[PDB]
Order: sequence, then structure tokens, then C-alpha cells
Amino acid sequence: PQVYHVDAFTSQPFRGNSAGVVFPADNLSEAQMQLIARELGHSETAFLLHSDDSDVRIRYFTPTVEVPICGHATVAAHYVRAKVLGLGNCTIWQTSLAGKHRVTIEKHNDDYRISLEQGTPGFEPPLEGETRAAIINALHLTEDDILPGLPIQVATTGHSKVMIPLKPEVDIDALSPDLNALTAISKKIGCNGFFPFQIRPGKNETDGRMFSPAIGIVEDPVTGNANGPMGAWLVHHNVLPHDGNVLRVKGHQGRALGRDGMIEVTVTIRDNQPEKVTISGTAVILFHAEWAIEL
Amino acid sequence: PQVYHVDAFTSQPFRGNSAGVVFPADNLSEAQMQLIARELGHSETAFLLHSDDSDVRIRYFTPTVEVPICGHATVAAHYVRAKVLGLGNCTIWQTSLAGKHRVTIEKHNDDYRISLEQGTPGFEPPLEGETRAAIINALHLTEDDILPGLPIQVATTGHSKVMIPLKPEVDIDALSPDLNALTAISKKIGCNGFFPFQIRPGKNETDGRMFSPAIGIVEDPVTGNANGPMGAWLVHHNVLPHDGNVLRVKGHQGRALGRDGMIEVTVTIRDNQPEKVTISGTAVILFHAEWAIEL
Repeated sequence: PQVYHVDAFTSQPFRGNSAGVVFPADNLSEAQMQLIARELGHSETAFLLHSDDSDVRIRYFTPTVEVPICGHATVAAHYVRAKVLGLGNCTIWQTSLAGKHRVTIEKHNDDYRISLEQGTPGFEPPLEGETRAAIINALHLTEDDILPGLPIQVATTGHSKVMIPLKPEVDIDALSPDLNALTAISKKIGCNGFFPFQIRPGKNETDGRMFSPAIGIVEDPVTGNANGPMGAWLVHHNVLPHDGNVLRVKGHQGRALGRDGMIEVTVTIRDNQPEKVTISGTAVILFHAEWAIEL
Repeated sequence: PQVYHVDAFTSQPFRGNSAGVVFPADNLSEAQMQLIARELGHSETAFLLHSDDSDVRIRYFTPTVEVPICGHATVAAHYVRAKVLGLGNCTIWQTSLAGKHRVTIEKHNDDYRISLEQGTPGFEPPLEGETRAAIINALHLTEDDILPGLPIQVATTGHSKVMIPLKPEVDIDALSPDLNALTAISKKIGCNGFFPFQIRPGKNETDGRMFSPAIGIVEDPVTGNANGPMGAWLVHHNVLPHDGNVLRVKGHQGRALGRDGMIEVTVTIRDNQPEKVTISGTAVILFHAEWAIEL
């Protein structure tokens, strides 16, 4: 029984999004898992369990509550598991609270990249009138800062987020929103995260920040559930040119926090609509240890 | 270069006040120590360094800033150091930004107790009028709940706290303070922490809670710089009987957080006043490891 401290969506130590990984977590109760996640203090800790109906079952806990699948924690978990079991190029099936998920492992020069297929892409009607203006004013921007001819709009591949497309000229790192205003807007529109992003001039690459004060996370460093839908939204609205039937976007997040990370978003396209979204990233293990106490 | 994860002021895993301990830290810069402290996410991480004017130097970092000294981190550090070096019953001097402090290490039953001698006890003029009323109201109490004829006041042995003496009848675990009100009080009085405490009937034994929302810590599990001054306060205001040489109080803190800890406070007495305050506790190492990355 070991604990691993992992920075996900980065190969640079102390960057990315940190997660704990514990295994084997078989015969740990729900309450012991919750206690260990509280103790480690990461946004999430993944606990790896044996499964007879899948390759592996993962349970995910914040310091206070069990959650369903989490992108960065899932990357961390499979990165650890690949490294410990010495996997090569493999497809793995994992179970969680949220059912079954397809995970891919790619090995290149003794390092690993983990891919996760997300749920079905979807969009809600664009936010207009007072709700739009209130979101823009919560970021202390004006309508001139928004990418022309594109909506502020809830997008999802499983956990919904508000897309806020910004012009390249906007200083996204200087953004300091009204957190209480965003929290109020989240209850009305029923969406707990806001995702302002911009596109690097000329490239299929982006820079975003994810603010979710309603749920108690002021800002998450690197968010698969924002970057995935963003890639889907980019196809849906024909914002980026693509050859073939795939859009590949390199999403950057976490720079203002001093926790830069990179998610590769691959979107398969059917009749110019997003069909499937896959997110990819690597990780770095800072340290790992056997527990010095009986659990 | 190793990292230890320690719960201080307890022998029970997952209780007490957790701290990180890193050593040797001699080839780390200030920036690296700060990043490590941020990464571990403990309220404090202690870094153990060679000293040229004492037995050991310690630097203390929260996730955001360097601090002069802290009790639970000091206990963690010397506990780890005692385990790693196989020390016996030793009295040593440590150096920090707070200066030179005397640390005692005691070995009983293959385990260790660490004592730290704090600074000189100090007591400011009692808080009265609107300020006293504001503090009581922010705890959702009334004047009937405060230990009769005793002041609410800033007291200190190194880092000041507001002493709030409650009747033993008050349900201290049920307190849920107006944190915005405490934050505004802290700014007016120039003190960031509030320490409601009560005395167990017939015993030299206390229960307390330390709230410090002004600095982004809603509640601290076990605070040496609150329990120390509390011990001194009890002598200064003639609250508990004693022989006249020493008063020993067993302080408890952290129960409502599910992070129960204990801190022994020893106060030497001269002319019916507190002269010298020592705090003591044990600790438990949850795990430790060499860093897997180059620092």
C-alpha cells in the first residue's frame, strides 16, 4: 500500500494539477478513503481498486466528499499504474461511479501519455441579454473583449462549464473576477464553472482560466472538463480550421497560478459537429512511499 | 533529500495538526522551499538546515509565505530529527527567524515527546465596550457565557492571540463564528487569532478552538501560540490553584475539526506571575520518502 504525489498535465515538477494516488485501496472503507484524501489535501486523490469486471476501478475523493471521475486525477492514476506495472501501449477499461471509461496509454522514450475519452458533447442555448452582460462584468471586461460573432454558452462532455471566448488582446492573467457575482450567476443558470479562454494567433492552441467559486474552488489549474468541451465548441462554431475529420487543440491553463499545464484535446468530427472528445496529457511523480502506519 | 508527512500533537494518524518536514534543505533556495511548501499544501512545512550558532536551523513556510516559527511544525521537525538520528534525552538549541529557542527531546517507550520553550508572556489591556460586545456576538454567545470577572484580551508568548475564557457549560464544539465579523475585528485590534477556551471541571485541563479567518485559516487544529499564552493567562489571572512554582495544564484542541490533539503547557511561576512557558507534544509519521525528482 503506497501513496504517490503526482503533478498531472505537465512534465515539470511543481506545475500542472496535483493529485494523490493510493493503492491498493481494497479493504479501505469509504470513511478511511475520505480521511486519507483529507490528510493529503489535494483537490483530488484517486484510490485504485481491483475489479473482476474491468481492468481497474478508481474512486475519487476531494478532502471533503467523494466525486465522480476527474480528469487530472485519472491521468495521475493511470500514469502511476503504467509506471509501476511497466505497461507499454495499451487500452485499459476503468470503472467508477460514472460507469465505464476508455483509457489509452502511449509510451515514448520511457515516459507516458494518458488519453481519456469523455462523454457525449452537448451545448445549451447561448446566454444573452442580462445574463451575458452580468458574466462579462463579473470578469471586469466589456463586450469589445469577446471574440466577435460567437456566444457565451454552456458546453459539456459530462460536467458543464460556461465558455467565454476572448480576443487575443485581453490580458487573461490579469483577470480578477467578482467571485460573489459568479457564485450568484451559477445558481440561476445552473452551471458551476466559468471558462474564459483565448486562441494563440495563427495556431490551434489556447489559453484559459477556470473559475468555480460556487463549489469552493476559486480557480483550478488544469481542467479536462473545461478544455474538452472547449474543443467541441470550437468545432461546433467553426472557429478553427481543420484538415481531416479531427480537430487537435493544445490547451494551456494554470499560468496565472504558477501551475502551467497542457491538455491535448482531440475532437473527432461528424458532419462538422463534435462526435467524440478525447483529452491527453502526461504527468510527473514527485515522490512515493509505503505508508508507515497500519491503515 | 527526504520529505516526511507528520501529524503533530497526537499519536493517532489523521488527527492533530499536520506538517511537512524536509531535509537536508541546505542546497535549496528560498524560491524552491516556497514551491515545495505550496506543493505539500500543509499549513506549514519545516526545512531542516545546518546551523553555525546552534544545533539546528529551521525555516518555516506556509503554502504562500515564510513565517518566523510555529509550534506544531517545530514538534514535527524535532520528532523526525530524533527518529532519524536515534537521539535520546537531549536538550538543544534551534535557530530560526524568531531567534534562538530551547528544545527538549524525551524518549519513552521507543517514542518521543518534544518540548519548546516559548517567549516572554505578555498581556494587553482588556478589550471592552463595543469591541468586547462584537467578539462575543461574532461567536453567537452572550455575556452570560463568559467566565465571570475575567477579561477578553490579547495575550502572547511570541505570536499574539485573543484569549476568550468561556464557562465550562458552553458547548465549544457547537461554535460556528461569523467569520467576516472576526476578520473585521482583527483589523481594528491588530490581532489575527481568536481562542475561546474552557476548563474541564476539577482538572488542570482545557478545551479550546483557534479561529483566524483574517489570514485565510478558518480554524487551526492545534495552536502552540494560543495554548502557551492560555497557560500563562491562567496563572496571571489566578484562575487555577497551584503549588506556587509550576502550573501544568493539558490543553486539548481540534475535536470539532475531527483533528483532536493535545498540548501539555508548563508554566514556571515567580511572584505569582508566569515567568516561563513550555509547550510539549508528541507526533506520528504517516509516511516518508526520498524525492523522485532533482531539486
